[PDB]
Amino acid sequence: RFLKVKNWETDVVLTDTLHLKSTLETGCTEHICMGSIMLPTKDQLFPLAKEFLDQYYSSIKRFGSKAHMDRLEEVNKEIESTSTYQLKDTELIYGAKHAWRNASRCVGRIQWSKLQVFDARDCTTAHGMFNYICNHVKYATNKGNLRSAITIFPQRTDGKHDFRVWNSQLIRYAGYKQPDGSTLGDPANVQFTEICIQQGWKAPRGRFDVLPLLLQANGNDPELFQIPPELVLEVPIRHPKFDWFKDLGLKWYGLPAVSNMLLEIGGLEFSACPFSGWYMGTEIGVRDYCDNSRYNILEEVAKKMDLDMRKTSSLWKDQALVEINIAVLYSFQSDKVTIVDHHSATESFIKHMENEYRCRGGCPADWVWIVPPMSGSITPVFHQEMLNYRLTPSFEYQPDPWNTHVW
Amino acid sequence: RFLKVKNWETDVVLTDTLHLKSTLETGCTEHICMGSIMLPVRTKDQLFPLAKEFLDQYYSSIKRFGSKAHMDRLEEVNKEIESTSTYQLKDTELIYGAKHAWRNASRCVGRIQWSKLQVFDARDCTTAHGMFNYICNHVKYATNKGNLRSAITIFPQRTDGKHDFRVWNSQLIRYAGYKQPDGSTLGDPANVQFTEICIQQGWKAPRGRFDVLPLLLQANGNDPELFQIPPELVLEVPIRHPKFDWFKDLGLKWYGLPAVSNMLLEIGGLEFSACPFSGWYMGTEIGVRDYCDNSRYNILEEVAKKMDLDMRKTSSLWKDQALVEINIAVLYSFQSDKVTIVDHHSATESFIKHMENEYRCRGGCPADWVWIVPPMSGSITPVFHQEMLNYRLTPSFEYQPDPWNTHVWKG
Ligand code: HEM
Ligand code: HEM
Ligand SMILES: C[C@H](O)[C@H](O)[C@H]1CNc2nc(N)[nH]c(=O)c2N1
Ligand SMILES: C[C@H](O)[C@H](O)[C@H]1CNc2nc(N)[nH]c(=O)c2N1
Ligand SMILES: CONC(=N)NCCC[C@H](N)C(=O)O
Ligand SMILES: CONC(=N)NCCC[C@H](N)C(=O)O
Ligand SMILES: [Zn+2]
Repeated sequence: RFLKVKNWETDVVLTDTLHLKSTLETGCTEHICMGSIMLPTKDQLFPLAKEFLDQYYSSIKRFGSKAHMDRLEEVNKEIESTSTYQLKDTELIYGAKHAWRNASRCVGRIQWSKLQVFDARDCTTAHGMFNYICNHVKYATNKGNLRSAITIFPQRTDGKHDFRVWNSQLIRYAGYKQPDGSTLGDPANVQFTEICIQQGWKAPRGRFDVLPLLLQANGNDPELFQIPPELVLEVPIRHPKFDWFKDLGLKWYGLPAVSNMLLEIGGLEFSACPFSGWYMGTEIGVRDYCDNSRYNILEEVAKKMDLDMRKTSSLWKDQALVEINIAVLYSFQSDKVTIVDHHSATESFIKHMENEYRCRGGCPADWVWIVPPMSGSITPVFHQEMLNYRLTPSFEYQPDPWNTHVW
Repeated sequence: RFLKVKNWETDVVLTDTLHLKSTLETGCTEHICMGSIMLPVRTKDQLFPLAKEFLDQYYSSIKRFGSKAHMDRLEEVNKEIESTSTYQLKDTELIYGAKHAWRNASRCVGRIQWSKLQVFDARDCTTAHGMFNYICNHVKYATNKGNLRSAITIFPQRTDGKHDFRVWNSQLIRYAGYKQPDGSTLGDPANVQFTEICIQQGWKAPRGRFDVLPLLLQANGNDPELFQIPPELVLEVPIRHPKFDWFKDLGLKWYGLPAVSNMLLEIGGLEFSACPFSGWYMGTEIGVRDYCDNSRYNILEEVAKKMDLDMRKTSSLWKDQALVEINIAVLYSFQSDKVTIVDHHSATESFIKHMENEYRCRGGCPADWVWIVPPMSGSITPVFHQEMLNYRLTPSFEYQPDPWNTHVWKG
């Protein structure tokens, strides 16, 4: 029940013990592996609070100290009295950093301890949420020198006073179904774009329209806000060798800022907790640009290169893919906007894994998400065995608010 | 119980019921997923249920379930097991068994082809020379002058575990690897240990970069013996590029016939420890893994140099650029020489059609995403976007330990 992981390129073996601390379930069983599946009260709360505070006090090397026993006693009194409890700033910061640390799908976790935590638990209105979010956007963007940050709105109470950001990311492009039957802009965002339009947003109906924020404070109906354009750093996409690439009219935004997940710390649930780092190049150039269900540009690019598109075995798709990804990196680099290539990021993740094995006894990692969507086996993560398991504090999926909201 | 899998590109949802017929364990639990781990004798008692389960599956597939012929066969195997402690498969059951081991192989992207498999029954084989002859016949048949035909040759099953038939090679055709005194490797680094064994057993190594290894063949638990495959039977393809004329001067070639020879075939509880099988290549096996893994031929640098790529920063994606050109060269070379090969786009697209068919007609298709997704260009192939369920069905191909680690030497 101590487990080994081997790297098949280097023969390095690591022993995992951290998995024994894992609490939540994976979706797998002895009979079936679900590794490739995308989405697999008072009495409940006190064990969860205890588990967390124990790890917190252990981390500041004060386990079993009076300050430990006193905080446990105090929270226990507070749950008994109010049915919830409030985290100290120090615990909140620890919790959020560790939720990133525990994120098994995240290749960038070498950065986990450098996270700016913005405490927005005093927020009461959607206007206040807009303010906090602009401040986060501007802080994280930092004129292109990106800095990781999370903004944490008030925790769930009875479940009818939820804070939610309706957007899937703070910054994303609109998608529109056309009379044609084709899609203009980002097909991933068609339904959300419709909810915005139906809410009064007037869309430019273009290929790259930054969506408005749709913010829900305290379980109320959500409200629209335009992020000031000067706060949205975008990069026009050009190629260092192909003069025609810029005519494709492509651009992307600099700040990736996931805003639809739920942060769980010590059993408390932070349903609105937008966080941001910076992009790995493949996210935009392979997935956002080349997925069939996304901007799906492989065909237009291949044509401009004059490749033989008659047969798959000419590898015309693969050739265009490499070029598109070269252009994304070149463009962010030329404009001084932080970006990481898939070679650099995966090399750092292997080094992080070794650190975590050494100092913590393991590192939960989901191979299916960690290996980049191009050139998998030429990155070292491909050859690295990983164990996937669930630790808390964590980031969790939650259902989309419109399926849940009672208007 | 019903399990759904979704394709995130097409929104197609499929429903799996076949997993209920799975008995063997995956390595995962409720608390841990071991989906990326490469590797996560038998009483007369345990043997009859395994035989029964298999014969029920066979008679079902032939629309003869519960027939007198089905009942008499169960009775006959039962009597044979308690009398002799094992049993012999009928030829038709052996064919059925081997095809199904392939159909059930969750790591295999080529399974659309599963019902087209030439089964060579070598269970009358007794000596290593006999094994050599069977294997030459398999190679010549499978090769078919470049028009590759899938095949398997099945040597006698395990009895007491002391008389095993084993092919010590990991594939029938592979290149020697040699560790040099300065610590560099000549040839294929994957085959260094095996190469050292062959040399010790008496092989005279030419010591070049692409020396076809001799066969090392163990019959009936005896010490293994060396044999040279006749060079006329080993089809190879020199690698060149359609636009880059310097590519040929890299001196690269590869063999046409991929023939895995170290796995164990389990049918109805019987263990076939020597069961070499062969199909044809998907391009990336050679052009991505065999050529570009750091632990294999490792040609990325030398190629990118010749392409004059910017090699001072990884973010130029020089490695990715060279990678694509190499893989073009491999497909171009095989196609030009009329040797069967499949590109990763074709193969994955075919797999998805296979998988959808299997859900509809079989109730499922166990698949290992980690292995199914190609090692380059993952997300522009449809399998990247397909959720899969991995579980183990019998008959099956299984790993077994390398024979030099377990063999009792007779001297
Ligand atoms: C600093 C730069 C960072 C890099 C380069 C990075 C890298 C990545 C990449 C490439 C993915 C996969 C995204 C996808 O395929 O959609 C990912 C997922 C994830 N990342 Fe990180 N990350 C970074 C910062 C962070 C921060 C600051 C947090 C939290 C505070 C975090 C938490 C996660 C989570 C929870 C997922 C899974 C999201 C999902 O399931 O959709 N990341 N990250
Ligand atoms: C017909 C042409 C075939 C193609 C294109 C094909 C394709 C592949 C590929 C690309 C892999 C992964 C190989 C690797 O990474 O090492 C594989 C694995 C496998 N294939 Fe197929 N295959 C074919 C025929 C067959 C046949 C005839 C059998 C058995 C009768 C078979 C059984 C398997 C098994 C058991 C594995 C897993 C091997 C392992 O775990 O090392 N394949 N196949
Ligand atoms: C079905 C499959 O799990 C799905 O396509 C996954 C595969 N790996 C991934 N990996 C990352 N980083 N992001 C993703 O969206 C996905 N999608
Ligand atoms: C550690 C990891 O499981 C290992 O490198 C796997 C990944 N996927 C693979 N997929 C295929 N087809 N072949 C392989 O050898 C591997 N290697
Ligand atoms: C730092 O934030 N994490 C990321 N690098 N990406 C988060 C998700 C972004 C998404 N894959 C996208 O391509 O927009
Ligand atoms: C037909 O056999 N199936 C294959 N396509 N490959 C089997 C294993 C071959 C191995 N990956 C190789 O590169 O030599
Ligand atoms: Zn699993």
